[PDB]
Amino acid sequence: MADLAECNIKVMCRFRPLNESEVNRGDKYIAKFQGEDTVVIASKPYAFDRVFQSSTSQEQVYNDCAKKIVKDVLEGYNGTIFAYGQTSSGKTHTMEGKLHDPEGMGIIPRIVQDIFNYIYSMDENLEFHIKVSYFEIYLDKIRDLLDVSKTNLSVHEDKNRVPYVKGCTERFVCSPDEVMDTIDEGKSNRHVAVTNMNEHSSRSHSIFLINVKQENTQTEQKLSGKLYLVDLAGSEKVSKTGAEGAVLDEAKNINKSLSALGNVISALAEGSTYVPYRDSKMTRILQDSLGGNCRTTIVICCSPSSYNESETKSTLLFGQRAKTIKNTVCVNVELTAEQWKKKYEKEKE
Repeated sequence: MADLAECNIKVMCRFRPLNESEVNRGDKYIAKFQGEDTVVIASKPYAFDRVFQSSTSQEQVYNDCAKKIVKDVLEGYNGTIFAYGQTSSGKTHTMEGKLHDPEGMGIIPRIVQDIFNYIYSMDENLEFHIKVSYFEIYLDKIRDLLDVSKTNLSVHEDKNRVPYVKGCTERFVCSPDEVMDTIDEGKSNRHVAVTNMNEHSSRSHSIFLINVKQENTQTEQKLSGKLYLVDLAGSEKVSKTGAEGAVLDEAKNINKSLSALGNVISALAEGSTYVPYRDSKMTRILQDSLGGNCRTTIVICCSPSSYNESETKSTLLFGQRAKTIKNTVCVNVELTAEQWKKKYEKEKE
């Protein structure tokens, strides 16, 4: 529980609903509360130590988030970020956090620019080296397509107990434009596409690692570790089932990894005496990376729709899956005689 130590960042959740489109369709959404620290959620069990809503104001949450992940890189061994959401929230715009124009940019742009800012302000004595790698995982292949060849990643317990970039995909990258291209031009093309709003995200999650060092030649010979941003996607098999094969991996690989990951985060935070692994692909690769040996940030984004209520529930379900169903009743204590909200601001008496 420290900036340079294992920390859940109080499970940050940003569920920004989509207006205009939903309004035109006449679809309602579930959201009654403010967007700061602690908020009020429907009578069903909820747990958000730290949560933001439309009040996020973009810059207020992104600025804070970037600092939290950057700081663990400087002092903490590694920096890991988890992000779960659905195409409804907008994977490209919301979860990816890619702003078409700088101004309260999201997580991805901040990593590229915020970190680079330090690089530009680098000292002559200090030596900086930046390398990036991208990996893709599907149940059917189980191998990363980034290398252009079917291969499996391997981790060695001898020196760092961390996964090694197989295929030498960690090619040196210095310019920000070069890393930008890998994010969309190479990553998207290599990733398997499926008929859906989100070709890659809707069928599988995406994980990539960034190797950056702020080491100095004489004293800080070795400093910093790796930065990670994971896009968790794939709703429960419920509802849709005709897909069969398409839903098979979503209900199997994604579901299994999702549950195991929840166990890894929850069990470690609670202080469980058992070592995590569950023979899961995601748990094994991030066993030591997310084994409590470094600070991590949790990101939860989901847009609640009228008919997408189940997805909203799944948003909280992340860490709450087992504790979300108990004899617990939640009511709004701060209720007042004054009307909470109105259709139009204008009021006549």
